[PDB]
Amino acid sequence: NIVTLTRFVMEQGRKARGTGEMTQLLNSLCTAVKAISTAVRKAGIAHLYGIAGVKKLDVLSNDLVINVLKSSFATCVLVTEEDKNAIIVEPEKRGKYVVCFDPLDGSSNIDCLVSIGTIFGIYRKNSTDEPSEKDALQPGRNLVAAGYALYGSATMLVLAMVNGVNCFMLDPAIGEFILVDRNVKIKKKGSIYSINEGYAKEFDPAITEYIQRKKFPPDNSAPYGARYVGSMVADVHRTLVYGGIFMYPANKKSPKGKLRLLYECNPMAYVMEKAGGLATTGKEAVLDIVPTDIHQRAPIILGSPEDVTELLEIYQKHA
Amino acid sequence: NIVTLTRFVMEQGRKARGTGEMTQLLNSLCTAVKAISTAVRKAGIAHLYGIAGVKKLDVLSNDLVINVLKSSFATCVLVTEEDKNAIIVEPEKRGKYVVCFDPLDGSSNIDCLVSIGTIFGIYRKNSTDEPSEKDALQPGRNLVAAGYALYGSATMLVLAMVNGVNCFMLDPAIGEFILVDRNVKIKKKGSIYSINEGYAKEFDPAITEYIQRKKFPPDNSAPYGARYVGSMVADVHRTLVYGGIFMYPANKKSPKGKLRLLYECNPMAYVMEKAGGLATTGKEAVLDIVPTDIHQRAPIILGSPEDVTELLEIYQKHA
Amino acid sequence: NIVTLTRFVMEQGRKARGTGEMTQLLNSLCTAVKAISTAVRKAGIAHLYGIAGVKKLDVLSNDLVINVLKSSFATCVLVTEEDKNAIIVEPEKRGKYVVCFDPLDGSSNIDCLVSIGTIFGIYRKNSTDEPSEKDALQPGRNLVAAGYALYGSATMLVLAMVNGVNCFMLDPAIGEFILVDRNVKIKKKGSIYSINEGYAKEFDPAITEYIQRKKFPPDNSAPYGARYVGSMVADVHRTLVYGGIFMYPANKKSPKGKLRLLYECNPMAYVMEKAGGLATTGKEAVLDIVPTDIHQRAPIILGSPEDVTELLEIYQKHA
Amino acid sequence: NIVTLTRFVMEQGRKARGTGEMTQLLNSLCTAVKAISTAVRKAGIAHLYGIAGVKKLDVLSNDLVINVLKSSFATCVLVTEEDKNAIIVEPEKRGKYVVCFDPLDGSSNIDCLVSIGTIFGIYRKNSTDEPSEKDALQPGRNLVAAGYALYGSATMLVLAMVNGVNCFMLDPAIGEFILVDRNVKIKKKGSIYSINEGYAKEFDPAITEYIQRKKFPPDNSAPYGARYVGSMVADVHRTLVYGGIFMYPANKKSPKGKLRLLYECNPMAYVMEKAGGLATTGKEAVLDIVPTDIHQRAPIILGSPEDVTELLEIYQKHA
Ligand SMILES: CCOc1cc2ncnc(Nc3cccc(-c4csc(CO)n4)c3)c2cc1OCC
Ligand SMILES: CCOc1cc2ncnc(Nc3cccc(-c4csc(CO)n4)c3)c2cc1OCC
Ligand SMILES: CCOc1cc2ncnc(Nc3cccc(-c4csc(CO)n4)c3)c2cc1OCC
Ligand SMILES: CCOc1cc2ncnc(Nc3cccc(-c4csc(CO)n4)c3)c2cc1OCC
Ligand SMILES: Nc1ncnc2c1ncn2[C@@H]1O[C@H](COP(=O)(O)O)[C@@H](O)[C@H]1O
Ligand SMILES: Nc1ncnc2c1ncn2[C@@H]1O[C@H](COP(=O)(O)O)[C@@H](O)[C@H]1O
Ligand SMILES: Nc1ncnc2c1ncn2[C@@H]1O[C@H](COP(=O)(O)O)[C@@H](O)[C@H]1O
Ligand SMILES: Nc1ncnc2c1ncn2[C@@H]1O[C@H](COP(=O)(O)O)[C@@H](O)[C@H]1O
Ligand SMILES: O=P(O)(O)OC[C@H]1O[C@](O)(CO)[C@@H](O)[C@@H]1O
Ligand SMILES: O=P(O)(O)OC[C@H]1O[C@](O)(CO)[C@@H](O)[C@@H]1O
Ligand SMILES: O=P(O)(O)OC[C@H]1O[C@](O)(CO)[C@@H](O)[C@@H]1O
Ligand SMILES: O=P(O)(O)OC[C@H]1O[C@](O)(CO)[C@@H](O)[C@@H]1O
Ligand SMILES: [Mn+2]
Ligand SMILES: [Mn+2]
Ligand SMILES: [Mn+2]
Ligand SMILES: [Mn+2]
Repeated sequence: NIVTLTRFVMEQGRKARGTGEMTQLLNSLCTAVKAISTAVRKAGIAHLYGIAGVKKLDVLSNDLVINVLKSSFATCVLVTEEDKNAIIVEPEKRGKYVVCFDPLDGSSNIDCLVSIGTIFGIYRKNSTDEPSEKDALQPGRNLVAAGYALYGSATMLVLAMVNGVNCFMLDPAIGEFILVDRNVKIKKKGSIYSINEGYAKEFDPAITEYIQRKKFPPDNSAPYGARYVGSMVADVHRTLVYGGIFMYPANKKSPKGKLRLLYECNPMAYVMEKAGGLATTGKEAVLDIVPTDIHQRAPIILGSPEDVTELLEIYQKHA
Repeated sequence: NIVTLTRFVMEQGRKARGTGEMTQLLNSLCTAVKAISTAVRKAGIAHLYGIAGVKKLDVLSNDLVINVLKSSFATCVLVTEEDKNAIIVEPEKRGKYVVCFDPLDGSSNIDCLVSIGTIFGIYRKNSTDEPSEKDALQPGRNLVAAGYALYGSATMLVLAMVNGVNCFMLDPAIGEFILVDRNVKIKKKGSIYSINEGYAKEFDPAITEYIQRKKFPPDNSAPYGARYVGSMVADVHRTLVYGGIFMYPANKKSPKGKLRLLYECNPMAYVMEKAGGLATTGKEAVLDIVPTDIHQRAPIILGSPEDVTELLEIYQKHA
Repeated sequence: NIVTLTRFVMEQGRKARGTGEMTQLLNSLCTAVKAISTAVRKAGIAHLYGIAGVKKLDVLSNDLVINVLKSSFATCVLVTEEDKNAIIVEPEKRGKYVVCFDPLDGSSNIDCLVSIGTIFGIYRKNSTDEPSEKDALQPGRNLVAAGYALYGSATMLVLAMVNGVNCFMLDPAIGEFILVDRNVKIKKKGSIYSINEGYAKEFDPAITEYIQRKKFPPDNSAPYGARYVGSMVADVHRTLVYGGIFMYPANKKSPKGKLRLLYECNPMAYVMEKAGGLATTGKEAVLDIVPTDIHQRAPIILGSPEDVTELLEIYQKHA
Repeated sequence: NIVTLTRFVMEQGRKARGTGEMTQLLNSLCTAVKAISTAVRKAGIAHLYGIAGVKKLDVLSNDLVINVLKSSFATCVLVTEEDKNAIIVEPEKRGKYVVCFDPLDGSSNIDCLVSIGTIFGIYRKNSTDEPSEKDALQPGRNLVAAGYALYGSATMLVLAMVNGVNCFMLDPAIGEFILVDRNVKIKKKGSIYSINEGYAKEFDPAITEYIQRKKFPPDNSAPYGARYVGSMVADVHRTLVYGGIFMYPANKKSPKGKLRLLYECNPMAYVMEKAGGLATTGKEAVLDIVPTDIHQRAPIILGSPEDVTELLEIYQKHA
């Protein structure tokens, strides 16, 4: 098209007078995403089933991300959903960026072929001391870039930076992401709510009340439709493009929520705020949480500002 | 691999002593599904965005299916979700099969990139008179073959015939569907329920009671998880592979349900029963309904037999 | 398109009242050619160079062909350029066909990326005794089908059978070979000659005289252009589509020529004669040679009939 | 792999302290090459043959190159084999580079599917006046970068810059060119000669003598093999990787040779000299010719230094 992601990032880098390190990191991430997307779509699966006479997909996707990021020479600390500790990049390959990611979000949808994706959040190292896990413990408000690749009906890379959110469709015939939605903004009010209602017995009173309103509107408006793919990248992408609200609040399993702060909640909250939406725990903005553990969890409610504000008012009412 | 769908259908045709007409119909459908899959995944999208200086996807998918089926020389009547009247195949291209299909199920999810699919049902012409719409008005029990292609994280073709259900993964590197799950059988009891709960105000008492039991099990077992992608092919495929129950019952917009009998409900009911599951409207088996309109709708409840039976027992209790 | 190779072979099998065994053999060969093509074009090469942290191409191609042919259940004896002995198919996988092939012709051009291909010849088993090498020792005149797949700028499968030659272009986006040139016939006279002139010191007097006439036409016409890719499949395909003559005559390293009779010369001679061309050793028709060794060589001159006849007349003049 | 072309060029740009303009130009060219390669391999050809119910390849390839180069914002003048005049880029899209290219070299091999390719040469604008055709008239010695993409058995991008030549294989599964041959150097002496011998009656005495030596070596060494694909990119690539010599000297058609100086001869001479080889007209170095017309032709002899020197000595002998 007129605009490839490669051209977009290179132009954004030149406008920012970057040294080329962040541009290289973003180019490396795009490469990883294409390698993951091809594996996810099962190109070459015949070679595993004996056509000429292994690693799980999530593990392979982690290896792709890690390898491609270390070889960018732009990173110093990596936090992955798959690794118990932060990965400290070798001194020879060290750059200034800290990346938190989930290489293959929705991995429990993997076997039923439901949409899955990769989520990432990028920070600039904060201190001058040896890179360590604490470099990945900055609040989401410090993000320099975040987004996700969705391996859905087609593969799309959504990238959010200071000035906004842009969506790029992967054209797998030529391995280019094409800019198709510019400076995306979410609708102020949607008509879809997204939550796993199987935890109904464990929900707090405010979530319980809010769902009841979506089904039985007190002003007699049309009830909201319900959608829950069960893969955060897919439900979040729908929320972004169509509007509405996505909820993964606390319950019994965890009064801290299920989703991970560093590489699930923070990245999606950043994309949402850059698109004009909101992302809250129900009590505080996700992006201002000060993380204390790289695998910390957090409740998250995100989406159209009027819908998220309505839920916030209910929590306030109950407080 | 060892088994391509081309080899599988050819061997099944030889074992049945077919003349080759149904084999050719099935080979043509496979070809159409690969062309659809490539368009769905947006291979070549850069050519629509000016890389070198239109039809919607559902329309394109329909043209692919119709053209490829007509050119098989195996059909006489086609019913498509997209066309108001049954298509009567020209005399020169006429064979004995009647095909009912939705070329791109889940079209409302197209723009948010969630999984979408193609659903098909194949019948043998019943009468000796000129082919007409009435040849597509057979109960699903008369199906000779049905299934779907899901364009999800990967593309899979699920084919059900008299002796059972088989799953073939499309390897897009060579354009072959590889047999990956043989003689599939659904779990007797699942732990996921799938329904759009935004219609809660319009549900009948039996659905209402059932959903409440999934959330607050009277036996104190763990509540079922909820999933609702909102694309029938995706929810039904997850139901088949992981077990559980999928529901699209009657509501206010339709006391006859929303999903179409000939090319949504019948094909999915046939796959389910061949896999050892159940498919009911809540009062009668979907496959035994004798349709009177090619675009008739029907309520549908399908999935693991213990789950569907529990819901049928509630209906019976209320009656 | 209107005609896929899958549809073409299935229709040809139905018209011949075949049992489906040769149709299945041809479908399996198509599958093998797509797997080879994808490997030749290096799809997935990044996985050999550490993107996420072996067999030569000719060997891989051979394994693909052998595995796919054995699993067709249509063959009993395979002769490959790569194996010293004929392969005798296990009794359980045995059918009636004998296949001679070069899985990756032009292997010397592999490293410089010039066009390479797969050549095949198919015979019906002749006798009632245990299949053995002798079943592959039939003159090319007994071929039931032959052709090649060229991995050139695009991949094309050329198939010759009793009634003629057809060309099918592989569309790698959907893995279908599309009929693009029907009932192909070679030009009666070309204007290109193809031979390795580095053996000029070893050529017989008739080849020497002929080449001199192409360069200095005694009738003062324009000299023929010269082309010699050095991969038989590529030179022969150009000969078929544009006309002219291809020569690999006897030399010093071999007074019997270099090219192999069973899986290079016979298949190409059969395609040529079905397209209205000629294929001679300079003294007798290639197709009428009764081989005595599966790896026997033969001199070969093939192409437009007026050109080949002019060269045969020189041989006769000298005799 | 470890090294993609995108990473390679970005690192080379940062080492050179470029502003990012040349990096962007090279990234744009890679994008064009992938779009051309997919069209050349005929992905999507089924859509031209009626699968769901035009521009020639050379024209399409020209449109891709021009469009992608103008949108790089890095060029001011473009010279293409397909356009009679130089293209002056619009002031808004103007950068400092001058690009000469043949978008699809070997287009007479197109219909027989022989290897074809794209050749390019990049110059930095020389003067401060309005960009015009004269900006493309610098001797090849001023090139900042040159190379070619070969659409052969696999697609390879060969890029030559001040410090040497590197070869990158296109992995079409992910649209990345992977570095596979680093700092390539041609053999000092080869054993292959490449020339169209159909012009034997029109060759000068030195070429005539040289060919006779390759066939009948006066010191009784083994004669050289002969190869002539008839596509300059293919014959040149073979010469680079295997060694030997490639000749397209003057004759009757033109005592100035056939190949074009600006976008055939200069680029290939630059690649050859950067790889340790030679490229001469027989009388002067190609790279030092001062061009007087954008479509000027020039004789060219190129390849292994010992072989090219031997031919130069023969020309000198004859002078
Ligand atoms: C989830 C992990 O997925 C894979 C792991 C593999 N590990 C190891 N090897 C793999 N592939 C493989 C194995 C043997 C040969 C080839 C092969 C040979 S030629 C060729 C053409 O690209 N591919 C590929 C894998 C493929 C995977 O996914 C296919 C969709
Ligand atoms: C939703 C319908 O989608 C398409 C419709 C098209 N109609 C018309 N033309 C299309 N593509 C197009 C247009 C111009 C040139 C080419 C082209 C030239 S060379 C090439 C290589 O495959 N493709 C393709 C379409 C592509 C579509 O989807 C691509 C992802
Ligand atoms: C010349 C033989 O070529 C190959 C041999 C291979 N053997 C073994 N493995 C191969 N590939 C490979 C290895 C590890 C992982 C994967 C892989 C993982 S996910 C994926 C997606 O297709 N591919 C593939 C091979 C690839 C070849 O060619 C690729 C162009
Ligand atoms: C040599 C020119 O090549 C092409 C020109 C085209 N011009 C115009 N349109 C083209 N393609 C086309 C036309 C209609 C529909 C589509 C299409 C619809 S959906 C889809 C999936 O990518 N592609 C593509 C062309 C394709 C070409 O090459 C195919 C290998
Ligand atoms: N490609 C890019 N896109 C957006 N911002 C960038 C880019 N490159 C650099 N920047 C900005 O400039 C900073 C420093 O760049 P760098 O010198 O490459 O680390 C970044 O951390 C961003 O704030
Ligand atoms: N490929 C096939 N797979 C399964 N059943 C087949 C196949 N081909 C034919 N049959 C059975 O044989 C009947 C008639 O085949 P046909 O002569 O092709 O119409 C079918 O309608 C099926 O009952
Ligand atoms: N697909 C086909 N195309 C052309 N001829 C065929 C085909 N199938 C069968 N035949 C002819 O029928 C004979 C026997 O077929 P079969 O019973 O499959 O072995 C062949 O050996 C050919 O002569
Ligand atoms: N990617 C690159 N690779 C090699 N050299 C480069 C690159 N970018 C810039 N240069 C060198 O630096 C010069 C100026 O770059 P630029 O400012 O982008 O025009 C070039 O003309 C080359 O000499
Ligand atoms: O099954 P549950 O509890 O609804 O959890 C689903 C969530 O878990 C995850 O799979 C974990 O990341 C998310 O993608 C998704 O939103
Ligand atoms: O939006 P609703 O009413 O839940 O309907 C969704 C259903 O409609 C369809 O999109 C139309 O067939 C189905 O794929 C899906 O099951
Ligand atoms: O190098 P030579 O002797 O010209 O032989 C080339 C021939 O050898 C082969 O590579 C081997 O079969 C053929 O494809 C080709 O025609
Ligand atoms: O047919 P001839 O005169 O040998 O010309 C072939 C040459 O012409 C071209 O096709 C023109 O670029 C070159 O690729 C090739 O080297
Ligand atoms: Mn995960
Ligand atoms: Mn549908
Ligand atoms: Mn061969
Ligand atoms: Mn040209």
